[PDB]
Amino acid sequence: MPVTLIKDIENQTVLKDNDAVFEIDIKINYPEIKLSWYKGTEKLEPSDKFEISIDGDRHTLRVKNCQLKDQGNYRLVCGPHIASAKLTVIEPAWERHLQDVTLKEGQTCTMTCQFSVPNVKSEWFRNGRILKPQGRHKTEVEHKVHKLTIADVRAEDQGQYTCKYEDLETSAELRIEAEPIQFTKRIQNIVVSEHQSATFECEVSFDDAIVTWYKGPTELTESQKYNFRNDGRCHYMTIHNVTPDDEGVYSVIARLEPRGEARSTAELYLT
Repeated sequence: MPVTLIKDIENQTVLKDNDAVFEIDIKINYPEIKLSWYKGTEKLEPSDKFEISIDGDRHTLRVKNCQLKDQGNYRLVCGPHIASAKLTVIEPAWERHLQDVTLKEGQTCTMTCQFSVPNVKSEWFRNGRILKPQGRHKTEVEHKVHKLTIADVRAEDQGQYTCKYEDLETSAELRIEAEPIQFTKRIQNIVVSEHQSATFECEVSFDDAIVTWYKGPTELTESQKYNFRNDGRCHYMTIHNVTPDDEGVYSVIARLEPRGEARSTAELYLT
């Protein structure tokens, strides 16, 4: 037989800017027979892009600095034997991007993105500053998936989270919804005798809430008539010298950023 084939070429998948190597081991039994490499119609010749070499039965086509535009079929003819093989080139890139996530405080945050090359080393950033995997924050790479985990999220974790490989970034925002403020003890109706003082009292679920008190639609301010006291979660309004004009519906609105606000209503009566 004119030739004796031992291995043939195989498909090549390489990362962009790397070399690809197609090699065939073939014993040529008659000197006039030569192996030739082709890309489509062109017989390839040694150049800055293509290195062609021979070692005994081993013939090598090296494609230098592979680009996505180099992808396609590479083939050879060696007497009666012909063979073709495919070059695939992968550009490193973020295949699916970081997305915004919104969570309730206390939840576990999981943010993931997917790179085109598995097992690469990446760095995470919070608000532009590099993130170290400490304590509550953990970062991992699982094949192509890059994942940031933050346990027991609090409002202070809200911000920009970025994953970076070399100069390729993907980024998104983590937003945290704080537990809303509530009244743990609503104001309740009060009865006093005329000219006595009357003290409404309430309690909210968090300290240092800002309270505003009302009679009907009217905001009340500190005076000889209305005294206000706030102590941790408790809030009080005392109405001095209660007379019939002081009777009716009163309300309090408690506010604590970023936990919204809450409202409680009660009525004041004379005996």
